[PDB]
Amino acid sequence: DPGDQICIGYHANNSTEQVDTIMEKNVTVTHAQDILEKKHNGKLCDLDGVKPLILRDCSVAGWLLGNPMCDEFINVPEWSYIVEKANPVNDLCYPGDFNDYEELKHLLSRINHFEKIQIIPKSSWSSHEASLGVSSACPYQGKSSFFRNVVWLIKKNSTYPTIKRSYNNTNQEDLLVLWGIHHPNDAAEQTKLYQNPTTYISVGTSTLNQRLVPRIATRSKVNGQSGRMEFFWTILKPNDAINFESNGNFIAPEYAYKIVKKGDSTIMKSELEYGNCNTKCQTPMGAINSSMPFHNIHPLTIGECPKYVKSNRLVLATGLRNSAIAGFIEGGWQGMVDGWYGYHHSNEQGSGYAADKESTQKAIDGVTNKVNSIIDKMNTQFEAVGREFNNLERRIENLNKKMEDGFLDVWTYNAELLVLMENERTLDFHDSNVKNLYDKVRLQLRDNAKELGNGCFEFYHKCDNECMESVRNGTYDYPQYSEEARLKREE
Amino acid sequence: DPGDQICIGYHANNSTEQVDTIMEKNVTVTHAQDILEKKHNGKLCDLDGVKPLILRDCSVAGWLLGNPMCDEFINVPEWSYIVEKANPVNDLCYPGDFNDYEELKHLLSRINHFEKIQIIPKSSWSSHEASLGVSSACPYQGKSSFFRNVVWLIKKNSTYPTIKRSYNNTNQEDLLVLWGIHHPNDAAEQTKLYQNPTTYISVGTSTLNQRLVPRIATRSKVNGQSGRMEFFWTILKPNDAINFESNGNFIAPEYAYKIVKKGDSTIMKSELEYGNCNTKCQTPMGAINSSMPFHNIHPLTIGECPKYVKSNRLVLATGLRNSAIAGFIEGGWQGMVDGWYGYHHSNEQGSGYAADKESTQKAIDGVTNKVNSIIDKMNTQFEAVGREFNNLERRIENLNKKMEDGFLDVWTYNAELLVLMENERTLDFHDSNVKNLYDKVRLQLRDNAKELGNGCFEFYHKCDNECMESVRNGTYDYPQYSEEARLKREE
Amino acid sequence: DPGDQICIGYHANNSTEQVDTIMEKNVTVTHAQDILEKKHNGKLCDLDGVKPLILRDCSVAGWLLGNPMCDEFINVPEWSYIVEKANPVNDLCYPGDFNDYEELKHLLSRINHFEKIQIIPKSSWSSHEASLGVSSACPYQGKSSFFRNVVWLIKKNSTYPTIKRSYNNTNQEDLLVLWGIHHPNDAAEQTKLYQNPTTYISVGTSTLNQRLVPRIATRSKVNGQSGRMEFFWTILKPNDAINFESNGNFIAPEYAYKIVKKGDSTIMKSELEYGNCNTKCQTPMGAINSSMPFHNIHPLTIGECPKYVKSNRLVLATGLRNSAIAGFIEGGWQGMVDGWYGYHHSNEQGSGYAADKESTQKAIDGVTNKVNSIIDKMNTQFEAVGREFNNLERRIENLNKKMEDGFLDVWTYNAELLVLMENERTLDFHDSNVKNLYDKVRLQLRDNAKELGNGCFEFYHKCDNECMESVRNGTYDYPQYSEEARLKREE
Ligand SMILES: *[C@@H]1O[C@H](CO)[C@@H](O)[C@H](O)[C@H]1NC(C)=O
Ligand SMILES: *[C@@H]1O[C@H](CO)[C@@H](O)[C@H](O)[C@H]1NC(C)=O
Ligand SMILES: *[C@@H]1O[C@H](CO)[C@@H](O)[C@H](O)[C@H]1NC(C)=O
Ligand SMILES: *[C@@H]1O[C@H](CO)[C@@H](O)[C@H](O)[C@H]1NC(C)=O
Ligand SMILES: *[C@@H]1O[C@H](CO)[C@@H](O)[C@H](O)[C@H]1NC(C)=O
Ligand SMILES: *[C@@H]1O[C@H](CO)[C@@H](O)[C@H](O)[C@H]1NC(C)=O
Ligand SMILES: *[C@@H]1O[C@H](CO)[C@@H](O)[C@H](O)[C@H]1NC(C)=O
Ligand SMILES: *[C@@H]1O[C@H](CO)[C@@H](O)[C@H](O)[C@H]1NC(C)=O
Ligand SMILES: *[C@@H]1O[C@H](CO)[C@@H](O)[C@H](O)[C@H]1NC(C)=O
Ligand SMILES: *[C@@H]1O[C@H](CO)[C@@H](O)[C@H](O)[C@H]1NC(C)=O
Ligand SMILES: *[C@@H]1O[C@H](CO)[C@@H](O)[C@H](O)[C@H]1NC(C)=O
Ligand SMILES: *[C@@H]1O[C@H](CO)[C@@H](O)[C@H](O)[C@H]1NC(C)=O
Repeated sequence: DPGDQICIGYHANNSTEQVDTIMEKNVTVTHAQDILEKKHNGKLCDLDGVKPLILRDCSVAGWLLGNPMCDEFINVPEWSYIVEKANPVNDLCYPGDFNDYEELKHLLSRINHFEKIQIIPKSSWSSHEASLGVSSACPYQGKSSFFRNVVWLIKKNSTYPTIKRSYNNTNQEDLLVLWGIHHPNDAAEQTKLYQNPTTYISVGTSTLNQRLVPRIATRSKVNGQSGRMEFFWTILKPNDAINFESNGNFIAPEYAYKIVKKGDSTIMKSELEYGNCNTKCQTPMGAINSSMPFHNIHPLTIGECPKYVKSNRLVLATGLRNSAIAGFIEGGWQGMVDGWYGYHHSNEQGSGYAADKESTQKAIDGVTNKVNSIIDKMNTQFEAVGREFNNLERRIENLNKKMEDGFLDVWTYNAELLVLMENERTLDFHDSNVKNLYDKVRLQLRDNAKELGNGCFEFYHKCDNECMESVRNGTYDYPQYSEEARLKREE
Repeated sequence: DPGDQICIGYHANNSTEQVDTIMEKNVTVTHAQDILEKKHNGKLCDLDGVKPLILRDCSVAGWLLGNPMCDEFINVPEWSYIVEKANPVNDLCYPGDFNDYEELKHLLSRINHFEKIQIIPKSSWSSHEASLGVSSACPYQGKSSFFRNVVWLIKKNSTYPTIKRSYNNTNQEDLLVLWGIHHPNDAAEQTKLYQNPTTYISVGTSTLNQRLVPRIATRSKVNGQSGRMEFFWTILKPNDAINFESNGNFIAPEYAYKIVKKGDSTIMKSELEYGNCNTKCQTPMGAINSSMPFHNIHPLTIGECPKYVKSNRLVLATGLRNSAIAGFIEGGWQGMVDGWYGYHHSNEQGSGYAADKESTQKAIDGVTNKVNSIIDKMNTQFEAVGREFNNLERRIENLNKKMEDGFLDVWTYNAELLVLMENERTLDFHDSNVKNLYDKVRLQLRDNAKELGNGCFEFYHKCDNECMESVRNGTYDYPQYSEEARLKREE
Repeated sequence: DPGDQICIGYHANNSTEQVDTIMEKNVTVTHAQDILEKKHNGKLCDLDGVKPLILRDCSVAGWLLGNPMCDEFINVPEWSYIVEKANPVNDLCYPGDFNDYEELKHLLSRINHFEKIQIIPKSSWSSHEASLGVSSACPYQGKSSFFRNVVWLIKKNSTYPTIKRSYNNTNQEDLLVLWGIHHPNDAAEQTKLYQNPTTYISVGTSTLNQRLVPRIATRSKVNGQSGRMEFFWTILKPNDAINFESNGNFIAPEYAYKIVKKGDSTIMKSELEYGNCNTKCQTPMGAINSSMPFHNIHPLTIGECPKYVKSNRLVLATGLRNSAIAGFIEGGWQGMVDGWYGYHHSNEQGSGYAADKESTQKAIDGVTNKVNSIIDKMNTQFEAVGREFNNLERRIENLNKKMEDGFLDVWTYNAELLVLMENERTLDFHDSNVKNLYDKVRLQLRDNAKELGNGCFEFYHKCDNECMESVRNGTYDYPQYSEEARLKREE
């Protein structure tokens, strides 16, 4: 009247943080953690402390050849990836074509060193016209102009002598060389420009064995030209020579480019400001500090990235299902201000709540380890995802799309079920921990106390604060009170 | 002599439905659900309410150029995918080659609008022979003939004047234009047919800059021709002009094709009847109503499909392990005609079975949610899987095969283990639910009853139907009978 | 004073074998099993009982054409894959190019039958010079030489008559035919060698329609040649003829190759000895007997292989957490010399340990089934992983790398978490089994014994070895001792 009591119970709090499990939707819970990165900084950033190459209104081709309307950032000796607009305004001012363009974009996507040099001075053309090679398709300061890196040679007097030019690459570094051929409209234009009616450009390195011949066709005007310029490139290894021979129609190099290539990346289509941030993962919509193993921002990423996932929320339960003084069977304790599982006693020294420190540590550690494993086991490689295929490579683009879409489906399904399965396992761990604590006590006390049915025991003897601590420590000397218990029990 | 009794037990039934778990093979179970679609309708069907294009004995090339033996469905203004036989009977009647054929098949795989028009009337050839261009390789009504969409121009009198033809595309829609070059056997045939010994075809759009030249070689007869016809195509954007100029050997357009292209699909190899069904997933062996997240019919699918899996059966447990009156420890109850877990009482008002409605709902809901999650979380995108690569693209075909085979291995393993893991979890949930119900009762009754060891309690007091309901409701007033219990207990 | 006793306990042993679980790192455990193959034999081996093709210092091209410095294993009628060194010493002695080389390597990667034959005897050149076609780029026995499979025809007297040669393929098997064109330095060399200033090679099968024309350019010396040899191949189906016609610059066939092609494989880069072993999985670093479902040796494998994984250890728990006479609550029993779970009794016939045979079998079977499922459910297809793309196919190489790196990330993550999740499930199974055994006994004995709190019961009656066996059998007749128990209990 009335006997000393110890109850087993668990933490509860004012949290409304919800969670899904394989078996129940929308379960309220004590603490939760999202494993899905949703947040970008909305800017293009260095990658591993190397600037991008931003081409505001130029294309790579425009940029390389010197489209004279390309008002771009000129000096920039190294980059990690390239940013083009979707359809750049300024491409090939004079209509034509860039042979193996997509392969050259991919090669220029990440460069360790890039330095333009002069290989063939515009001044060394003694027996041809350097400065007439000019068009109203390629306007500069209101006047007609041309690509600035490459010389459109015309006949001088009424003569176009055969050209012979070797350049030997005496630099330490691979040289990227560009040249072109002019495809004129008719045999009139051919002779008007080059005198010789039948022409060729021949180019040879140790690798290259090229003989180009102009093609006449009747073609629709583009930038008011029916002519076409067709451009070619090669990489001149650092002790080789390139050898040009031409009768006519030659768009000769002035400027080449020293390159040092140390692994690839890609070209990103984006409308964003550089931001002076560093990052290890860049997106068309912005960069990411990628601690989380999943993101849902954009598929077309460059760097060490979280796996892209079609998903709004990946939330793991970390805490508990959230809902004398009665114990566990009836609900959680707001009063358990600290600890996850534990006790409420009441004796002659008075009542209160105590944490089971030992079984609360085991569980915080377990849940923490569960969360870190799901995060830390994620293998994170460098990748560069772009669209590097032209309108005659659609079969290969469709191969790429099945692969991307394939991996998106695997990660999205697996992450979704991983969260649902481990949430069901986390809430059952908490149940299993509370019930093991009931049984820890039940098995110490045996007949020295009676199970009240609600999570509590009423003692058959006096249990002061020091006896209570021995129950919580698992050091309860049952023989020391079996005598006193037996007397109150029999009655 | 003898006391009132309540037992805890679970449903059992005549089911032989088996299931595998990570730990036990072939476990009999109360109800099961297959998550593996195995059933097709054996027919080719519309896709998203758009007909396929069935080419019974033609190839796409045959079909486009007008191989005159191609007896096909002529009118058909739009399609979602194409069906060819494996090796069609009718291809190129006159032997030769179709430039960039596989890219053109992929472009024509799904078309929003397709309308043949005449761009160059067969009648407009005033200074050349339209109607002699004919061969016994391309037989029609027993007589020698040719491709019907394209004109094989021969010299008139003994003259082949230079051809100049612009067509301007004044339609609203992109035009697909086809032309050809004849590669003859020798300089005799060349002049016999075209007079001029040295010829060219030149074709120019705003895009295209082509000059074809016939090639002589000594070639093996095919359909009794040693000649070769080589065909070319382009897409004429809706305000551009195409410009032909030819000396000879020109296979000119008569008919072109208006196309509107809204995303791609592929070409399916199949021997099946159209069936007037609609579907969202088509297979070479038949269509699928794809509610299930996995199928095992065929890899080469077009649509939103279940993931293809190498597997006979993916069966999830939904029910229970299947095997006074004794309770749970001894087996299941055929008498539990309704509900999964519950009770059998016997008192002075008589005996019977009662469901634990509350804990049976929780579990049906849980299992239902488990099954729906495993199904609903499956991300389902449109994909079109074909073999779009020729016998010089084998490296790219092998890239495609590693990717397909790679995803088949991931899904097949993951689905197999997902079923085994969640089956072990489902059967342990049912164990855990029954035992929690034993403990619900055990904890209400305490010493007012004795555990019989077999799943049952014998009461130490009179428990009529209304007391029993309070045990099942969890509203058992123990103080109301501790007195009467204590008297029968002490004795 | 003192009463008969039965305790429930579990196996323990001197094991230090550790294991990780989703929730605890470094858990000591009774027995463990690695599922990660780490061990290769360090040798190149037959694949499915078919030898590889080892090219010690040759390239495939060198090998095919007969680079006379290629001292290789000559006779070898069939192979399963090819081994080249990274950069072979001996390639094209005379500098040039092999058209569609990578596609030909992939076609020759696995051959069912390969037999060189003579199609055009070196002796049949009556009106040209067979034996002058020779260079100091292609040295043999100190003297100048050439490719041995192919004849460099020079003019005889000062004449190079037009060549006409059909070969008809009267063998049962596809023929691989090789020829070349010489691209000379200038019109002097052209006429010095071939007399005719303007030349062509024309080649025609039922498939092929080729006209090659030599290209002059000024080119850097390679092996002291500025000339270039460019080689071409085709497959002559078994009743077709190939037809050569040449004016000059013709590198004619002597030897062709009978091939029978039955599915593909790839070219492996490795520095290893053949070893006369058979295997079903080959690695650049050595072969594997692939019973395990995961390996971490090398990505570039050929055969039925374990999935490649970035991982040091995949270790599954199979045994138990490893740590009167007290039962389970206090730790494991070294004395439980045999069985996983069971009993220690002590009565008047004396004390000892007994296995619960029934519940130990269930569990060994369960764990064995868990391990076999994780291994046996692994779908294992043939694949051949190589690097089959040249320095202008980098976009397709980058597609391949994302796919490989993609699958490495999926398998590595999934295997890691599968081990951690199933380890946590295995240790909780063992807990759940021991506690069910405590409850098996507790529920048989009821009040005929008292729970000592530590895993033990003290009996309220005499329990000889035969009573004890009935407790372990689950056949304990409680009515047979309730009388004797009640007397000792009341007191
Ligand atoms: C879960 O919660 C949200 C409210 O935040 C609600 O839209 C949804 O309907 C709830 N229930 C289920 C079963 O999804
Ligand atoms: C071109 O150069 C000069 C005149 O400025 C003259 O000597 C030369 O012969 C001219 N050639 C012709 C063919 O008109
Ligand atoms: C085609 O016709 C239209 C309208 O008559 C004209 O504006 C257009 O420029 C023509 N296209 C070409 C390139 O001639
Ligand atoms: C547990 O509690 C008792 C009572 O306060 C105390 O004497 C003892 O130090 C504790 N035992 C252990 C092992 O912590
Ligand atoms: C499972 O059941 C089938 C009979 O339907 C049988 O073939 C098989 O051998 C059984 N047992 C095992 C271990 O697979
Ligand atoms: C071809 O056309 C007519 C005869 O039908 C004649 O006027 C013309 O000159 C003929 N040409 C030749 C070169 O025979
Ligand atoms: C090759 O020889 C066979 C048998 O003599 C002959 O039937 C076949 O047509 C020949 N092939 C060609 C295309 O000449
Ligand atoms: C449970 O059972 C008792 C006895 O029939 C009944 O009076 C009461 O309405 C029920 N209580 C609840 C909360 O359903
Ligand atoms: C696990 O064990 C190894 C010693 O073999 C040690 O390096 C490591 O630090 C241990 N602990 C953890 C938390 O990884
Ligand atoms: C080459 O062959 C013989 C001399 O050996 C001679 O009959 C023939 O005319 C020679 N030709 C020329 C053009 O010198
Ligand atoms: C380029 O110049 C270097 C050094 O003067 C020389 O050794 C080298 O051979 C030259 N290259 C060629 C192919 O001429
Ligand atoms: C179990 O043990 C008892 C006592 O030894 C023995 O009589 C009986 O044969 C056993 N019962 C069964 C079903 O094995």
